[PDB]
Amino acid sequence: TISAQVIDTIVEWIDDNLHQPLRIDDIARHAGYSKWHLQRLFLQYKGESLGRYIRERKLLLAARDLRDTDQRVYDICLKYGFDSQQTFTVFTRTFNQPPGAYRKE
DNA sequence: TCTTTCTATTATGGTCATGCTATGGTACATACATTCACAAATGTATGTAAACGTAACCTCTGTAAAGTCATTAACCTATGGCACGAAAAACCAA
Repeated sequence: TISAQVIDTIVEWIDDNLHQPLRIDDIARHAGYSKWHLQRLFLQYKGESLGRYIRERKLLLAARDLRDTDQRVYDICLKYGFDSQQTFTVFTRTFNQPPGAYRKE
């Protein structure tokens, strides 16, 4: 029990939520835990900054949609959180693996 | 040895219930005691005082437990400072 069961709710919010980005103000509210209700968790349970963990989660989620043989490549990053194609093109810094070649795999 | 013509007790119901009640007389004289009904006195009786004790009973000071508020410092919004991870510019390979 950390901050009255915030771990059991963060995962549910990440699962249920739409492609809306996750920031301090966005998740600070209906979360039931403010900035410090999340800082301790991100420091202890995860040990990684939000901008990298969210990007990794989006990449792991899109790894299946890229294999689902979808022709609308521009909408793949949009349906998962990346509001722009250039920002998602994160993939170069993470995998150094072609968008298209991976999409071909 | 046996069936008719006489001499005497049982029997047939109560339910719905009725008024107004007696009917003739036929001797006294002594007698002695049981019983009812009142005088008057006893005896236990009832109702009026007076003494002790606690049914107590409020009053007040001390012991005790319960709400609250002096400390003091634990954490917690702030402030400043330094990594950190994203986003765009740049340049190289094909």
